[PDB]
Amino acid sequence: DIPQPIRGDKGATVKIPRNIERDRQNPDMLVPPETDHGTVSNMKFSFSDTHNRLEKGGYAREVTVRELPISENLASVNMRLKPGAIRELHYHKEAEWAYMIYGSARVTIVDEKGRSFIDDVGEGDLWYFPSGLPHSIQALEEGAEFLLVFDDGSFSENSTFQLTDWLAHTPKEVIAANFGVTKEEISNLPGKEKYIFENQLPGSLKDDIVEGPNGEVPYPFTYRLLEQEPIESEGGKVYIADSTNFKVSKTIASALVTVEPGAMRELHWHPNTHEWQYYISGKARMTVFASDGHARTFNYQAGDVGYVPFAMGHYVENIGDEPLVFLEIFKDDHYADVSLNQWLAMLPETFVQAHLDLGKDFTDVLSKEKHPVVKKK
Amino acid sequence: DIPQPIRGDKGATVKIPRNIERDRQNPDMLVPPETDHGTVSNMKFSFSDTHNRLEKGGYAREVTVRELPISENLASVNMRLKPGAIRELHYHKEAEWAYMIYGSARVTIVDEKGRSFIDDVGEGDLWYFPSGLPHSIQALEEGAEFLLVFDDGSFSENSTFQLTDWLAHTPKEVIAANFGVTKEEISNLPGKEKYIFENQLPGSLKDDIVEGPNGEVPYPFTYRLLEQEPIESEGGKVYIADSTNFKVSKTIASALVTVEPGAMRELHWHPNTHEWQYYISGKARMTVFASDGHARTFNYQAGDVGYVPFAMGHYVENIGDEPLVFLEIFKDDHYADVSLNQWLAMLPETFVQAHLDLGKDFTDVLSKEKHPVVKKK
Amino acid sequence: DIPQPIRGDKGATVKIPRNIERDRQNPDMLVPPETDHGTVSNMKFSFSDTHNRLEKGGYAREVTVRELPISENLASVNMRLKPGAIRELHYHKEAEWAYMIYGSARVTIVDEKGRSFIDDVGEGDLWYFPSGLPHSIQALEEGAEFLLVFDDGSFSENSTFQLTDWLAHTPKEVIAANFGVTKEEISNLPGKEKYIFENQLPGSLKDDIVEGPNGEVPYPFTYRLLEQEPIESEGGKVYIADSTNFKVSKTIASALVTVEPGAMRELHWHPNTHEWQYYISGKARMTVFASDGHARTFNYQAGDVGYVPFAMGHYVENIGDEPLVFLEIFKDDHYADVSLNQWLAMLPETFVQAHLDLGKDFTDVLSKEKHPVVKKK
Amino acid sequence: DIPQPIRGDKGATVKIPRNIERDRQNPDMLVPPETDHGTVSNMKFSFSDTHNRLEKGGYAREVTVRELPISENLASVNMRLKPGAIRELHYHKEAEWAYMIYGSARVTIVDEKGRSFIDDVGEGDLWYFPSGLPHSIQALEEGAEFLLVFDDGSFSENSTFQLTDWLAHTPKEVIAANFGVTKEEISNLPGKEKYIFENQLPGSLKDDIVEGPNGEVPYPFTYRLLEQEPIESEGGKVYIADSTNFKVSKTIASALVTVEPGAMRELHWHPNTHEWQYYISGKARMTVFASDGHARTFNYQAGDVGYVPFAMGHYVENIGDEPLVFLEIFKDDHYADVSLNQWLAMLPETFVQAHLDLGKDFTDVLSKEKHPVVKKK
Amino acid sequence: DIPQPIRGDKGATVKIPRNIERDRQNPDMLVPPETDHGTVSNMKFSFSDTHNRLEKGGYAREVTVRELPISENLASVNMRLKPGAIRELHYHKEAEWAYMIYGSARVTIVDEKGRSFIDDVGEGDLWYFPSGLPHSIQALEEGAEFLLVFDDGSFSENSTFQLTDWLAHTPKEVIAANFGVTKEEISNLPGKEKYIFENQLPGSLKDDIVEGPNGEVPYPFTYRLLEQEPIESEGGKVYIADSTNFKVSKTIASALVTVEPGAMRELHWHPNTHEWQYYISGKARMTVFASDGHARTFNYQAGDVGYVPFAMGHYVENIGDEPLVFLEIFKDDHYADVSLNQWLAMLPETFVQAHLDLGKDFTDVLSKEKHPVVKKK
Ligand SMILES: [Cl-]
Ligand SMILES: [Cl-]
Ligand SMILES: [Cl-]
Ligand SMILES: [Cl-]
Ligand SMILES: [Cl-]
Ligand SMILES: [Cl-]
Ligand SMILES: [Cl-]
Ligand SMILES: [Cl-]
Ligand SMILES: [Cl-]
Ligand SMILES: [Cl-]
Ligand SMILES: [Mn+2]
Ligand SMILES: [Mn+2]
Ligand SMILES: [Mn+2]
Ligand SMILES: [Mn+2]
Ligand SMILES: [Mn+2]
Ligand SMILES: [Mn+2]
Ligand SMILES: [Mn+2]
Ligand SMILES: [Mn+2]
Ligand SMILES: [Mn+2]
Ligand SMILES: [Mn+2]
Ligand code: NA
Ligand code: NA
Ligand code: NA
Ligand code: NA
Ligand code: NA
Repeated sequence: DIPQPIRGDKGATVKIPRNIERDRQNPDMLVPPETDHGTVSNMKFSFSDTHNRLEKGGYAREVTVRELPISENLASVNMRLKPGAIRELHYHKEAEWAYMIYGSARVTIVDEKGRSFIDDVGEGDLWYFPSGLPHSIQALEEGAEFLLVFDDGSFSENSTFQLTDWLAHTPKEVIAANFGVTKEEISNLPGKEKYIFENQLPGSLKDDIVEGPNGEVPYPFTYRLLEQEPIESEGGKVYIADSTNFKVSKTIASALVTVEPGAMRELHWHPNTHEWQYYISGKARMTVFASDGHARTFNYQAGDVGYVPFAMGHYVENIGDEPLVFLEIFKDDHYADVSLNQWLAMLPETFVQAHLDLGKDFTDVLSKEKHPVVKKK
Repeated sequence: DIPQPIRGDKGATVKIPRNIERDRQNPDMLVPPETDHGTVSNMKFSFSDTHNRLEKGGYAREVTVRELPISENLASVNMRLKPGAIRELHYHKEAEWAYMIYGSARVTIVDEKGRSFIDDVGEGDLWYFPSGLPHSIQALEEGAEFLLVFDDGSFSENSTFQLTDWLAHTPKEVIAANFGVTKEEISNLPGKEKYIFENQLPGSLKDDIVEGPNGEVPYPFTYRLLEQEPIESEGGKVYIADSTNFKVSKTIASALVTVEPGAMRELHWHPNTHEWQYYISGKARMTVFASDGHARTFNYQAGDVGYVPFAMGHYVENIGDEPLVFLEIFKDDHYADVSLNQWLAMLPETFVQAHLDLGKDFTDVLSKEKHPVVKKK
Repeated sequence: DIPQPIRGDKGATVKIPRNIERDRQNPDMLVPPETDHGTVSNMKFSFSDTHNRLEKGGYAREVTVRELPISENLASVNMRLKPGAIRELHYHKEAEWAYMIYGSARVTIVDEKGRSFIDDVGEGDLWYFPSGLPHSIQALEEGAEFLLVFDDGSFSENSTFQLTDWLAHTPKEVIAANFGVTKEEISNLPGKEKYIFENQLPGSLKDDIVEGPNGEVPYPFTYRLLEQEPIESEGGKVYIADSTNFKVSKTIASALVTVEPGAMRELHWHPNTHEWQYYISGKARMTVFASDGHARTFNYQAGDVGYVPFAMGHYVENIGDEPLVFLEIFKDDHYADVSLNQWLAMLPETFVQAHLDLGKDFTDVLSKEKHPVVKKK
Repeated sequence: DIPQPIRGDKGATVKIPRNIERDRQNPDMLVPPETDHGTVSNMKFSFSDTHNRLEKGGYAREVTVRELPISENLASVNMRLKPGAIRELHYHKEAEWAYMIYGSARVTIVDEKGRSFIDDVGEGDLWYFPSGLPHSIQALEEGAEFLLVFDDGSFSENSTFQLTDWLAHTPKEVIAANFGVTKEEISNLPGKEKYIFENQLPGSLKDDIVEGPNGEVPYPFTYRLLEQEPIESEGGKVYIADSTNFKVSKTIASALVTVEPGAMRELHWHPNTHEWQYYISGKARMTVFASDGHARTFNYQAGDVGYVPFAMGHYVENIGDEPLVFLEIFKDDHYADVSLNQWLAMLPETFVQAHLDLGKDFTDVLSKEKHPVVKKK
Repeated sequence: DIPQPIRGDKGATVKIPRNIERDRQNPDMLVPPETDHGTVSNMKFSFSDTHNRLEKGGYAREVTVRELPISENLASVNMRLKPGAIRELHYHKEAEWAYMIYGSARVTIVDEKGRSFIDDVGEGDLWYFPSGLPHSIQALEEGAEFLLVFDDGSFSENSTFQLTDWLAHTPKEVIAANFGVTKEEISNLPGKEKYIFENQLPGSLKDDIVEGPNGEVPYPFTYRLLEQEPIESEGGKVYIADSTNFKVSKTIASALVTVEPGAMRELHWHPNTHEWQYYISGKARMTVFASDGHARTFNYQAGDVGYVPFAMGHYVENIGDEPLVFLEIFKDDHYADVSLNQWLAMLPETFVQAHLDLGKDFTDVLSKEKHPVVKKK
């Protein structure tokens, strides 16, 4: 039950003190496929290996370019809110995309024309807040836990502007002049940020809707991803949300992938941009093919972030007994992939045979229809 | 009448030789608000602190990233022309935006389809010359003084291509072949650039219009900013020109702001890009809130450049007895701001109260209409 | 037995699928000290989270700037050799430092004057190979497992030049001319690299010494670290090797630290350069103080790499029941530290009291002698 | 009395609102020499244009690469302390050099061998604290005001580690273990930094000297610059301190220059590194010659920072009625200059004549002795 | 006689218009060795492919990082002077090293203590001018042509400060004050640089020596390379000059290599830094081995610059009927190489046999003495 880095006549037993628990989580890294080769950047990081900021009302932990340097364009926060607790009104330079994993929450956003959008989001729903637009989150009666993705990997403390922090660092006489009140009237303003704070549960959504002289926002900032019809194939399902259906989501394209036991996200690549991954549940392995005979295999499980640099070939195999559920995230205005199977199926069979040194028995199995998740025979 | 860096029981008298004239211009820097905190980049530079290039016909001085390093994307020239004097036919890699502060001038531009645009510009008018399109300026009978803004902060001698400089560094036999003339016919070409040169006043605009086989340009390269209806609020006026109304101005969005004595440009931020400022007249202070409890206050007066990095919160207060007039410049295709007041006004009042630890007496003063310049009570 | 990110009235239970095994390894990251604050880069990475290259004869895995981006100046390989197995003759652009954790090995090196050094290294011994000098490793009868440290964090496949790889990519006619032999005489050269390969155990060291016309090397390339007298203090021992005693080790300074249960490497910083850490055995926590009120705590155990950026304050506490053993590595020609205790002990007591708002009862405990590892009372 | 940017038939009157006070301070920038040409970076910045941090006990303001981007390698703080006030025990990644302009202070420093140095510094004295060594400043009965120079232009809040800040962000149980005390015994530690704080005047220096088991420091960390014999020439004096006489000052070389009215620091350049300048008193102009026909003239007065990039030719002329006093600072282990006069004096006269198209009447005035400050005839 | 890119059954005839003259110069690039592989940067550039600056008195052309981007640290000028012509008094930020290929010249230099050095240099002699020290060159009765090497690859117009250019961009009143003369006395100064200018031949060297009050320079700035005893081996000679024998040459190490027909500079690498090459005469090929199975072969002839990045393996084979003469240049304080032959000769023979899969017949030919240039059998 003690694994060793041995493959046939290659490798040897570990002779120094070691981390057996981590080795058991990484079987394809302690003993990689013999087809791996060459230097490839790290493509895997666990939220469990990050500092958790604890507050009255919840917590937040992040995986950024300071943890996973291959991911320069995207960063992520795992945030948790207790029932009624508020993530303080704030904004960022980055656009923010979110997936609700557990529970439910009410969000607010106001746009640059002064129009307000207030909505409740449940498990499987998304939101997207464009760069610089101010927003808040308040958990409902079950609390909430969700994944935030920001479209800059350097996301840091310097990215986020909190309402009470701004006011605490503005001269009181200027605040008073701004609103037409006296300094005495604003003397009870907080002296520092709140960030996350406890609060009574709100009332019904309909009671919170604020009417305004500038009308309704043209497009909603939330999306019910799991209410859409997925792409179904023999081994699982894919739900896609990008700017073509979730109209406001102009800089983030996303897919939720479910892979049954014994199934795999097929060999494919993305012709548009890098892939950022979050593993919601289950256990996987992925080989990233990096060109020029370079390839490296990684293991993932719940709580891990993954990455596939622009156009590298890859697959995602379920290596456990439970369903594998993960997100594919892209900094682009649409989702796009090329399927290895479909590519070859759409070429003259003798041309494919000339490449692969295989016969009609192989080209006969190719499918001109794309099946993103396939089931083992 | 000698100011000292003392605020209550903090600070002390200056004991070394000092610049009292500059200290008097910078009262909120010698004695900042107690709400300032932390390292913030310099956001202020005076044209009076720059080298002035003097020529027969006028002068030019510039504030670039070599003077104000926070402004990497935008640079500016203050240029002056005597009556009739010509800024030599030239082009740049950068797009050029201009505001006519004093006097009037005739501009020419030819586009990449060979279409010509010639127009007169007066006080309060703009022009915008897209990258690489060749142009000239000639002052009319009052002379002219104007502000140029270029959409690269590294604007330098290497950005600008002058007609006579190009010809002076082209083999004479090639020039002759290009035009179908002899070398003798071009022997009087200048041996070096002119840049700015004296000239007789031109005739009437209508006599200068050149008709061509390629027709008129589809959109004009000048704009009468001060002839537009401004946004009026209790303390001043805002005139906006961006690509939605000044159609050719695709990379520069602008606003001219006037703030009466006792008034202020309200607390706001820009959700799209950095703000570059030029102070035409009057005296101001601005606090820039940089997130994570960082804030710094700056003083400005006529001839100063200011800056607000992308999405930082700010206000601009008139601290003098005369109107304050300044420009807000953005490298983007539209102007956008979020008002702190309007943001909070469009949220449920009890939610705002929970954030600010203030009551209904405060939320009752919030306005759902945006008022960019407010008047002190 | 299921840990939760809860500290008093802060934090909450985890509601999404999670990595409980990693959470148990990182108790001070799931529940940090309340004294932590602010954004700090990741300072921790496990060799168990890396791809292991398996060969006939052993294995090698690496932690580089592609895994741990804060460590730009230093990278490391964990290498294992079976009895008699050879790490092929090679050289690198980087200098190489090594610590023998398990077993023993014979090394060779030849310098730029053609002088050879051949020696056996056992547990607790070091070697240092200057940049560009060619070397080899061959394990003896117990095999060997050791830590290599290279003085560039970007250490990659492109850093290392193998004997047989060079020859395989040199025209055969040039090799033949170089050595004065025929192409037929070199026809059996390998067609690709070996890297690590199995081999019979060598004979006695004395039989391998090669005499040469250029004499002996002036300084040895191996060092018996654990044969030196350590600095002993109440809670452990420190063995230092830098260029002042291990003369050739000009770019790497090192210390082996042992910390008994209930003891800690005291609060200190390094005034010369960054610290790179490898945890040989045991379990630790460290808080890195990053200035300006920023601090973050990390957990470490056997197989982990740590890091402390230049001059940040830190301590290393044993949080387990077994001894804690780790290496402190520095890219410099000497080891240097400043002790917080010794610093304060060497100042006037009333001056220290004025800083700390503590009395003579505190300054009486300060020690003017440096004790690098202290024991809890 | 209103200056205009007019030189003969070049330039014109200013027609827009302007800063006449700054124009009067910058006569050679409003009206440059006709020999100036081309793009040259800004080489001038005033401490009066910076934010002043006010505390109980004094103030501090800084000029860094964020203000003066040409100065990437050096930054400076103007710091003021009231009588008895303390600049809190701290250290930096950067080396620190200082010149005492007004008053006097006591400094402490402890080195990496635990040796203490405590000394009083008066007007005209220097100190130098090597990178990472911890130190403090306490003003004596006159207070103190001084110039600090740090050998990295990016000097920021993140450069400096304060004693009480470190302790406030260290777990109390770790502090207690570090010193062998209880948590109750350290319960009164400050919760945040002090930075600068008021304190009673100290006793006599001799009473503060702390004896230690590690002996005295080998070289002193203070230097009496104005007690040295200066280089005297017809128009002023130069006092040099570099690592050849102020032995510890390995990364900063300095000169204090005094220039009488009607005198000038002669035409020269530095063959080793960039020059950073601080103007203590008086009024100057300097032309920087940047090669390839580029040159720009700058004005300076008390409180200004100047700069001369590596090897650019320059002079510093007194343009006022009082003595001109300034510092020349270099990030190097020695001071070096080449004098234009001495250079030409040491060449064959007919060779110099062939270059300059001048005769023996000119070469007869050249001097083979270097005179750094010359007096007008 | 028309070469084609065909090697056995690989390659094909060229079907498009082509440069047959260049193909004939590059036989090992049109048809590389089959042992070449992979992407390798360009390592070859011809002075004949550069712009030649022509002046009255000579010419100058350069190969810099703008031509050969792999060479970031070193750049070179081929300069020619007619009899008596002068390269104008000047200095640079870079150190300058030179090899006299044709003719002879007189150089001057003055150091930072005002000491002068004047000397004549002939064919095969060197000079080295440290950074920032001012110098001149004047050809004697045969004229001169020489190679300059500067220790920054970005060497450009902005690197060099000319005497008359500096004076032309300094206010006349400042020049007059600097020297104690009137403006009328300097009215005939040149209005622009000379750079290279014609002049009468100088007198005898002894008549030019300028005596000074500061004594003689401690070390000479010229070196007679070809008067030294070379390393001789069967196929050629190597003359080395670095800071250990040419004492002032602290940043440039050099070797002049002569390779007879049928000989080769042996397989070796440099453990210290990059190699920069200039081919004085003859024809060569070199394969650069770049690690990880990458290698590329280049052709060189008179007038070419070559390069070998730090530690890459290489050889230089004479592929013509005349001697091959080239320079090896290094930015370091010493020359160092490792010989492949000597390396293997200094190891146990059975250990080498185990690596190469060759027998005693091969290890018997290895030599423990280094022979830098070997002759084919
Ligand atoms: Cl206030
Ligand atoms: Cl409402
Ligand atoms: Cl011509
Ligand atoms: Cl016409
Ligand atoms: Cl061959
Ligand atoms: Cl032997
Ligand atoms: Cl505690
Ligand atoms: Cl004591
Ligand atoms: Cl003059
Ligand atoms: Cl003489
Ligand atoms: Mn957010
Ligand atoms: Mn994918
Ligand atoms: Mn223009
Ligand atoms: Mn604004
Ligand atoms: Mn090695
Ligand atoms: Mn340490
Ligand atoms: Mn300090
Ligand atoms: Mn100087
Ligand atoms: Mn030169
Ligand atoms: Mn070589
Ligand atoms: Na990073
Ligand atoms: Na800059
Ligand atoms: Na990296
Ligand atoms: Na800067
Ligand atoms: Na280049």
